[PDB]
Amino acid sequence: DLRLHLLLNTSVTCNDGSPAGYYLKESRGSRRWLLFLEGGWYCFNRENCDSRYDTMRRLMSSRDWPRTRTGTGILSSQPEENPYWWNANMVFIPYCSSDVWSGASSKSEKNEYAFMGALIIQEVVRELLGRGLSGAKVLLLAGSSAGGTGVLLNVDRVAEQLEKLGYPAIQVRGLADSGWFLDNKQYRHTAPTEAIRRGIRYWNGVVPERCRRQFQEGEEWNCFFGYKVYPTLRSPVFVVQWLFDEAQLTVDNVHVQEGLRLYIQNLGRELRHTLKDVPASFAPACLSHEIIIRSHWTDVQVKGTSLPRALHCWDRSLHPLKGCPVHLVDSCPWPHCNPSCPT
Ligand SMILES: C#CCOc1ccccc1CCCCCC(=O)O
Ligand SMILES: *[C@@H]1O[C@H](CO)[C@@H](O)[C@H](O)[C@H]1NC(C)=O
Repeated sequence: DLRLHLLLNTSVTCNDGSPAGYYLKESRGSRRWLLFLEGGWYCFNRENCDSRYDTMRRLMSSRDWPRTRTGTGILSSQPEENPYWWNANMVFIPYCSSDVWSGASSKSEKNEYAFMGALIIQEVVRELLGRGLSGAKVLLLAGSSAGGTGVLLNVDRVAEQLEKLGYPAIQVRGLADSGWFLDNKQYRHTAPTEAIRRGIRYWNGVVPERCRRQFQEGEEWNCFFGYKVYPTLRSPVFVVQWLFDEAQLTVDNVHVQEGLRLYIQNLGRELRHTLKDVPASFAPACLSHEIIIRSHWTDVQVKGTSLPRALHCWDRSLHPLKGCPVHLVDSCPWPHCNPSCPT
């Protein structure tokens, strides 16, 4: 079990002003630290944040959080469930800022909600250093769905924070799961680009510095899309992305005749193309959503290699490897053409 710690700096808050926090399970002797960012969509104005507060309140407040959480998948300490990092120090950072981990805005008389995701990560890292993180050799910042996009938005800031704090030996890396989206045409029209554009203004959202300087003022929404922000990043980032992500299909209004068949096949081809120059990636041809904290995340394979093995091969590459690949992207063009896809 991972044990809850609310942030000692109580000015770093969830949406409703309650303290943010993290769940921790230490592993003495291990110098690996895994900080996992939870996902869960987002909200982009007062009205729809109010709706989220009614029925998704745990994603906006810590007042009802449980004292413990079971580590599952890559957060599991059992080697059978987690062949990759079962002996690592485990951190689960709840997503209670509804801002894709980009905000740096306090609740005040002008703001009904605080959007502090980017500051929450920084404060967790800061407080963890006093609990053993100072002795780390590797800090893997991982995350799923909105948490996976959050990895892309925050990994370089974490590396910069530790550098300026005097810990240049800690290697910061990223693992972005199901957070790699396309700003594509909808299958049936009425969208992420505008909701994200409105979100950033609403959250005072921040994006990585090099990407911000490329796209410049008003266009920072571009940096929420993996294939645009990833080439600007200096930290190593491993990208896990279903070719037919359910969240991608949802926003594309896809729920089979030729038009939809072509739309789906093109979506997979486009995703494949964006990963062509991502050297550490795992991208199966499945219709699914999230993987790395699922208990059976060991089951899926691309070209015969599981995701836990691909991540271990990535670790070895950061010391091509014979029989230890790190770039694993399915080429078949339809969901479940890969036989190991989840049922
Ligand atoms: C296309 C699309 C989805 O829109 C986004 C685009 C770019 C970055 C982030 C998002 C939202 C991520 C939500 C994922 C679902 C979840 O968090 O469970
Ligand atoms: C608490 O967090 C805020 C927001 O990041 C920061 O400005 C302030 O310096 C922090 N205070 C302490 C004592 O860490």
